Amino acid sequence: CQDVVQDVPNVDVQMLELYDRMSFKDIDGGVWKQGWNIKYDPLKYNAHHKLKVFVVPHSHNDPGWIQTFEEYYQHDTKHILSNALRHLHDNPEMKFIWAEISYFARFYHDLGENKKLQMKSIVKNGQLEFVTGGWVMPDEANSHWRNVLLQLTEGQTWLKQFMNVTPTASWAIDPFGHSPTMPYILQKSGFKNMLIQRTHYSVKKELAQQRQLEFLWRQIWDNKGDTALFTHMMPFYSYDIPHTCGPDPKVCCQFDFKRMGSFGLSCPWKVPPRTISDQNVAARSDLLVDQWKKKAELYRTNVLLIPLGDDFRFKQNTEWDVQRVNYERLFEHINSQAHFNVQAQFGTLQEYFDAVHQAERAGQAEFPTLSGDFFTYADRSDNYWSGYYTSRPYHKRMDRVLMHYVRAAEMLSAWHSWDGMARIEERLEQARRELSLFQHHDGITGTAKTHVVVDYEQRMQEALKACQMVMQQSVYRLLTKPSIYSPDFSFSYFTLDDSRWPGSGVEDSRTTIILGEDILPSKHVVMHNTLPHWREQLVDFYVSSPFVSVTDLANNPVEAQVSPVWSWHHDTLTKTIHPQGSTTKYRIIFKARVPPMGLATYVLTISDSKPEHTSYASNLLLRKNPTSLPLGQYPEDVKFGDPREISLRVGNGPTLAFSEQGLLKSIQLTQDSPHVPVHFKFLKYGVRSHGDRSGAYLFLPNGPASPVELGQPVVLVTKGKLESSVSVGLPSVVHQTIMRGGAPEIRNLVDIGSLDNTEIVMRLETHIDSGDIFYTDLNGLQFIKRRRLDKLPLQANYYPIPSGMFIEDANTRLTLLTGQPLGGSSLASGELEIMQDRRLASDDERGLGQGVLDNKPVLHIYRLVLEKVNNCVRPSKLHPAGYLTSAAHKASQSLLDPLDKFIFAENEWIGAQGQFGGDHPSAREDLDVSVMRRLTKSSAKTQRVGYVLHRTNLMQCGTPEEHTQKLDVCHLLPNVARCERTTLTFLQNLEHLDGMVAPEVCPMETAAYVSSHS
Ligand SMILES: C[C@H]1N[C@H](CN[C@@H](CO)c2ccccc2)[C@@H](O)[C@H]1O
Ligand SMILES: *[C@@H]1O[C@H](CO)[C@@H](O)[C@H](O)[C@H]1NC(C)=O
Ligand SMILES: [Zn+2]
Repeated sequence: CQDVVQDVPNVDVQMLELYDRMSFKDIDGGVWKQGWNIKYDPLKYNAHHKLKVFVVPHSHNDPGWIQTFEEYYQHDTKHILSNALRHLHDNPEMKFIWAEISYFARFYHDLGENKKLQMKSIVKNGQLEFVTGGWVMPDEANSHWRNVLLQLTEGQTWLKQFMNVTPTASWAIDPFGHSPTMPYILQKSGFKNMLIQRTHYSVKKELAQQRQLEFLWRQIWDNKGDTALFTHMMPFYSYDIPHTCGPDPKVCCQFDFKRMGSFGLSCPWKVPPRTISDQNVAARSDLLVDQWKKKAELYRTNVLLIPLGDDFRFKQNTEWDVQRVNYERLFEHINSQAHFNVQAQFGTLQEYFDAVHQAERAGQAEFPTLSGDFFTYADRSDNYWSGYYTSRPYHKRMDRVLMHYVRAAEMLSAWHSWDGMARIEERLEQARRELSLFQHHDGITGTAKTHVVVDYEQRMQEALKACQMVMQQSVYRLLTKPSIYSPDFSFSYFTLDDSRWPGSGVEDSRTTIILGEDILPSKHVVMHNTLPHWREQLVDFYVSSPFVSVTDLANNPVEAQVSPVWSWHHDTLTKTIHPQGSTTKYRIIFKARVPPMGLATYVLTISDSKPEHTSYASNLLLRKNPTSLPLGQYPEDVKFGDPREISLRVGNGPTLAFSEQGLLKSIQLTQDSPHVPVHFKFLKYGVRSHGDRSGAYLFLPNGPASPVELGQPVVLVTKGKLESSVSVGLPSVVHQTIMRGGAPEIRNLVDIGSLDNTEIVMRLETHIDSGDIFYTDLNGLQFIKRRRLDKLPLQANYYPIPSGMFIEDANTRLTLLTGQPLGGSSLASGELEIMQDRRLASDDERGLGQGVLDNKPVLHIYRLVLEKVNNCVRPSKLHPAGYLTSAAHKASQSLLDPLDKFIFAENEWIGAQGQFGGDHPSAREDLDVSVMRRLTKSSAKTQRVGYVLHRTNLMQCGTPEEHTQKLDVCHLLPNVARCERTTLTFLQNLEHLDGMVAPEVCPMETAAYVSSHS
């Protein structure tokens, strides 16, 4: 295994180093506004060395943006695809590329058999070629790597089944900035080439000057280069026709034949296209070939890529004709005029890359190596696209909840083969497709119109209901004696209980377990653990009495804590934000212990008085002018007091001190250690009154943030043996710090209300001497080093925080893990900050046509980990990566993949069992089974089950941490007959495994295996 910590890779371009050296001046470069006047030697190309030009027709189809997916399919995409089939069938030399498989599958299934056969023929003969082949062209900033793989697999599995092809070239022309997580996943899924477009205009200028726009993109920790993927970066401002034929858009626009008038389009540079004739073909070819030779100067081979397309193009039959016939006249002239030394033709993306590598093998070019990312993107001036790292935060959090429910539903139902009548495959396919659709670059990014955001929410709600159904039918089958098991596949045997989604204060969705001497004395509950190691975690349920005790299924008592159910209200009469307690529902909390990828059953029983093994929390309400707070049967009366500083400690854990406003002030790790200053603060950013305005994509603050005026907020303190917390009602945010014995959990109920043109940020202030360095993650896969640059504006120093961020000095580290992707930065030494929500009245000129005024309450969750790191073996100063400690990685897993909770729905569960999975191996803490999925239906003689195994890399800081068991996924199901290593999409077998044993992977590696069973 390669050492991902101690060896700094040697690459030609390292993006953090490039950023430190570049000036980023925005000067007028001439007709190529952000470049320079390109010059070329006409003698470079000649009879023995011609320029080969591939014009590649394409149509960018967004799966929702200004219209919903179905509205665009009906108004535009079904006509584009129907006319592509007719035109390619009738014109054998015409070509076309297609990226979004969600639309293609929606079209194909509605076609008659004759047309399905015609479509398969133009794919088999190479005229219509699929690029990437994912369900969508995903966002690369907020998306989790697990969902980028899920949508890639959904589209490529459909393509293999119905079109018999698997793309090896990727096309990503519209995501707002680019992530190395893409070549990581693509290279492990059979790809050989990829293309990107939206990178900072200063970066395109710098790389073009050095002819470094084509490069071997490897991971930042990869010393050997085995992760490398050939990448082509487009050079200009847009992927549209005016910015794809060459450097001068006033010239290129004249070669977009849809812009002469009858289609309602024109050229903003004021010179229109003109129909090619025998009297003007020579002068038009002279202008076009000059643009092509200028573009060719920016690259190393004699093969040139010329995309020809735009949004929802190639719709009308007349449009197909106007572009094809005019280009065919240009090619016939150009290719017959020897003085140009050019051979031009329509081509596909794979054809371009195959010709580039033929040139490389002929020794005509060598390519540079590169590592790093391409965030944060700016397309012009100071217009940095960091706003979408936060826009529509409710749906960003919903993405992570659904991510976990799809994993748990596929894993729980994979253990058995299911009758078709159970509709398991049907519900899982719907769930995978709705979550895959939301990975689109106007979905999770929060950049679609209001009614489109509603469509994505409705689709994800249906996906959550599908997951719940599959999960609860699976738990009933896994924990019921086989000869008693009697399923009704439409029945609800268990209901899921989720404490953090939609969350307290967002939706009253949780069911109370109703017990009573005159109705039901007890209730079974079951916990599932999707991770491959034994896990303990506190769990809570709402119950109708405080006198409840817990037992495991051997009837052993389990220690429990009961607390009140508190809800916060904006009292429009007293003009205060304060908590009200329930006098009939209570929370019971206890530690559940669950096997690796397994289930554990517990029982809740009522008694007439306080049970021996259940304790009750105390509650203290701090505010001036208090009024009584009755709690029905709860045995401890609420106490009151004026605001004051307070300190709390649960278990042997850290001791936390809070200000009289209920915000963290310091953390003391041990009995003896110092009280380290760690302060939470809420602030607000505004919008500029003149110039460009912030919107769904852009963050254009009117200066540094100003503190939110807090007034004298109401603070609630609950102190218990197993769990304690401090909660405070601040303007727009109910802020809560929860302690269970380790790093605290932070929850913010954020309601920006009617505060227009405001962005609310949560900042941490410390005295850690971090200087200008901080770390953020990429897609929940890896941590990359960031350097704050004062030569760039505040918004350029904002980066995506898809799952975590940290700052450190020689001795101390502060890590903030998140349960949802948000935007953030470190704007000064010792600080971390992350945006909570943003409400904007204006549109930001990127096509959305509205502001963001549809905010709704959202419950954000986090873990805050303060640690000493002086003993950890860390990368050297020049290494571009960082790595988490064991405690920080487990804290991230507690947020993204918590235990699942099920409440038995009827009065008596006949045949109930106590545990499932006690014999599953408990794997080392850095290893995860990211995906477990049965790949065959019940009628297959040979069953197949696929697994994706990921190992992260944790710092060695002196903790022995030993004895774990080897995890061989191929022997998790009985009667294994074969074990194969496959691509990550499970579509190609790469290795037949000896002894049917699947080896574990190396740190930072991801592998896929399929076991076959007789
Ligand atoms: C974020 C947005 N980027 C693309 C914008 N496309 C351009 C035309 O090339 C456009 C289309 C419509 C209005 C303004 C600008 C869209 O595909 C969408 O995903
Ligand atoms: C699918 O493609 C393969 C390419 O290896 C070909 O050999 C096979 O016959 C194809 N099957 C069809 C035509 O469905
Ligand atoms: Zn788009």
